[PDB]
Amino acid sequence: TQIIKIDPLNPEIDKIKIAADVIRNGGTVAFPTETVYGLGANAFDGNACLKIFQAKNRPVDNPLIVHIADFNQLFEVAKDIPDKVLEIAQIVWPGPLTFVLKKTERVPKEVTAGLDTVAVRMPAHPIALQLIRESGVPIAAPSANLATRPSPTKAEDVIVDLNGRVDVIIDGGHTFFGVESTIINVTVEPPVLLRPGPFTIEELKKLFGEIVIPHYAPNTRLLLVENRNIFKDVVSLLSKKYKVALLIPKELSKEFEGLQQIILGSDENLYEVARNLFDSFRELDKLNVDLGIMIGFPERGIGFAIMNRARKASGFSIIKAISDVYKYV
Ligand SMILES: Nc1ncnc2c1ncn2[C@@H]1O[C@H](COP(=O)(O)OP(=O)(O)NP(=O)(O)O)[C@@H](O)[C@H]1O
Ligand SMILES: C[C@@H](O)[C@H](N)C(=O)O
Repeated sequence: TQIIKIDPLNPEIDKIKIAADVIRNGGTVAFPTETVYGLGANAFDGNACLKIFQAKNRPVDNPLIVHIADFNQLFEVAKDIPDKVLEIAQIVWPGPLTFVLKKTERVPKEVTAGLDTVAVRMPAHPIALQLIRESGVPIAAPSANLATRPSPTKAEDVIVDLNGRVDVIIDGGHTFFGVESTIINVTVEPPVLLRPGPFTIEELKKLFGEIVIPHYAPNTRLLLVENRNIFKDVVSLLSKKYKVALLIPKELSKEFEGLQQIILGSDENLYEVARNLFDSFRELDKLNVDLGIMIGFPERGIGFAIMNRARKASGFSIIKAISDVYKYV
């Protein structure tokens, strides 16, 4: 694997070209975006895309998001797009919002998992956009991690997971949001939120008033305490019988000195928490503890995506009442 360091905000186009040549040659390139790093291949090349599944050891029926750098490309991969969706795509892209649309015959089965639809987004990251532009083709690209590990948000995460398994890894620093793009299905009416992300429910509702609102997790047991009023008592109860690691905001650090802590960021900035979430899950597994205990966060804005990933990462081991401790431990 060639690891190429490229400045994320002013990328050296010559370095981008090295990676684009690999994409055009049917190879795989891991690269940063504003959400998480993605592992990409030419979206029109089914055989190249199968290499993404092989590298991640991913079940072949879990479809891939296609990344485009301009609107001409949107029409190469999707069709029968509603006028309103097109107008909105033009104001939200490049950005962390993925649309599920009807696919064209140029999108291979390897990308869509046989579905009649294709998920597409335009990444708000200079390296991703330039990689796509120089490759001259849309790039299919799920998160760049091994199958059960948390989505990567920094180059080192990708290296640890995929070094030796992919052709190129672009080391472009830490990703901006740290959580995967919001996914909305607009082939159905009203549209449906398939995955919360950096593009908020609050904003989607202003654009799609009718929208309907319905594992990458650590291996160490992880409990999520959604009720902040019982957090201290839950920690006291559990730390008596277990070696614990607390995933918490810096504002609660002093309250728990003596116990292993994984600081997520500040309560006053949920984007900080979102940015450090997946790497905090990785840290949990590096530590040698019996269980991680994460505190809940507000669901305003990106808080909703934070909680969605946390619930899943905890295998839905949620503590809302102190007596719930009986259920999951
Ligand atoms: N045509 C589709 N219809 C419905 N959902 C789709 C479709 N295409 C892609 N998706 C979804 O997109 C998800 C993949 O997101 P993507 O970020 O490309 O890869 P990932 O690594 O699976 N994401 P994540 O699990 O958070 O790392 C799939 O697991 C589906 O949830
Ligand atoms: C790689 C990154 O773009 C991922 N596919 C997402 O949609 O967040």
